[PDB]
This record gives sequence, C-alpha cells and structure tokens, in this order.
Amino acid sequence: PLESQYQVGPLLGSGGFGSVYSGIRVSDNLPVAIKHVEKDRISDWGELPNGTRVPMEVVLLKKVSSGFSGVIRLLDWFERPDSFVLILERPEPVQDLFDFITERGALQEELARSFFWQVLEAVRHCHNCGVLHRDIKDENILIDLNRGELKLIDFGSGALLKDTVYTDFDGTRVYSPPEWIRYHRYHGRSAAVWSLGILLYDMVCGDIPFEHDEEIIRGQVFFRQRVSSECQHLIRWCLALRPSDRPTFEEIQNHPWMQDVLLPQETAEIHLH
Ligand SMILES: Cn1ncc(NC(=O)c2nc(-c3c(F)cccc3F)sc2N)c1N1CCC[C@H](N)CC1
Repeated sequence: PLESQYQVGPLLGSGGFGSVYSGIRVSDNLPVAIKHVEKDRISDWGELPNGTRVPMEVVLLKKVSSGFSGVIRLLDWFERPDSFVLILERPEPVQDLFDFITERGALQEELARSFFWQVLEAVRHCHNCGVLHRDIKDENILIDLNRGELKLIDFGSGALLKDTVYTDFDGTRVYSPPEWIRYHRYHGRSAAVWSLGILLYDMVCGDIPFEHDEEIIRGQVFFRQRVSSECQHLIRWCLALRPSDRPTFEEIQNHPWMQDVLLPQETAEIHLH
C-alpha cells in the first residue's frame, strides 16, 4: 500500500505521458518523486527478469539504477488497476537544466563544460547498461544545486540499446537527427550524439539551434552568442549531417574543449553557491 508508505506532495511536472508528484518516504523522510502512468497510454511494454508484463520504462530504470548517481534511480514501483506508480529519487535542492538556462541565460563555458561532461558520463553509463534514453535535453537533466551533480530523468521514451536500426522515435522532434526526419531510420549511439550537440548549443547559446525540419536537414549552425572556437568545433562535429561523421563518446571527451573539467563540487562552489 503506497498510499501509506509515502506522503504525496505537490505536482512537479505534467504531460500527456503521465504525472509526477513530489513525495516523502514516511519511514525515513527520504525525499522522493512519485510518477503515475496510465496503462492505456503505455505503448512500450517490457519483460522483467522474473517474467512480468511491465512498462519498458521500468525495465530500463531497473537496469541503470545501481550505484552511479548520474541518473535518477528507481527506488520502487507498484501496479494499480489502471496505472503503474514509480517511486523515484529526488535531490534537494534541485532544479532542471531548462529552468536553469532560462533563469541565468547562456552558461559560461567553464560551467557548460562541467555540465556537458557529467551528462556524457550519465549517457555513457546508460549505454554500458544496455539502455538508450532517446530524449536527452535540458528538461530531462536535473541539477543538484548543493553538490553540483547532474542527473538524467524521464526514460519513458527509451529502449534497449541495440546495434541495428531503430524505426521508431517518440522523443523531442527538434532534438532528433536528420536521418530520422528524412528516412525514419537511425542508430542509437549516433542519434544520441546528435541530441548531445543540440544540448551543448543550448547550453552556451541559451536556445536550441533548429526549429523546423528544413533547418535540421540543412544542418547549418549559426551562433547567436560569443562561443569559443573549440566549442563551436565540437558542436558542429556532433551535428554532422552524416551519422558516421559524428564523433564517438571517446572522441567527444578527448576533444580539446573537453579538457580540465571541473569537479562537480568545484562547479557548485564557483557557479552555484
Ligand atoms: C517525464 N518525467 N518522468 C520522470 C520525470 N521527473 C523525475 O523523475 C523527477 N523530477 C524531479 C524534479 C523536477 F523534474 C523538477 C523540479 C524538482 C524535481 F524534484 S525529481 C525526479 N525524480 C519527468 N519529468 C516531468 C517533470 C518535469 C520535468 N522537467 C520533465 C520530465
């Protein structure tokens, strides 16, 4: 009976996918988040190691929720008659990247370097666990304002990592690569690197580079803010039209702009405190 184990708080964010509320674990007052998703709106179903029909989001969360704090962890879950309920970790104090960018404007490169580096570690952690996020963007990134650590949220559009082609996509369109727009085909890792380049541009420019499909297909990047030559190169490299022309994760983290990253605690002391 979850209605007793947890105390439901206010509403953190809502959409057609479902609804997530703030919560507190009654036992130890652990701050949590309570996500509800109706079975009717579930398109991706998966199998649990014990052979249980469960939303794919639960499968993915289980596979990444061990040890590493780069992604928000699944603490527990329940099945209700018409819905599932997910109990998720919740940092305090916290704020998502989109509200942070909106509040502070384009980030300084030193700060953007630390943030982008942390999401690369989180996405790299997911892939190591056989999980593709497929909706990497500022709204899906959480900032622990005290520790300076970033965490990934919303695996509702994810899937199992595979090396063959994906023919479906339910993430954010303006973050989707040109091969999805044109051919409805893409490969996980190279598609992720594309969204990563959008994320980086959004970090240092305060806005997304493309809005329409024709802009995504063209792939020409104009900078509305002063951005170093190193960073512009990394961004345009991630945003290469040809997927095979995009960098690997190792190449992104070996890029010259990616050097001498600040530690998360150092990041918060300089930029967050
Ligand atoms: C779709 N979906 N699925 C899971 C989640 N959110 C979490 O899991 C989650 N959010 C947390 C949170 C927050 F987001 C904002 C402020 C304070 C918080 F504590 S704490 C935690 N575990 C989401 N959100 C929907 C809510 C709004 C998001 N910007 C977009 C995706």
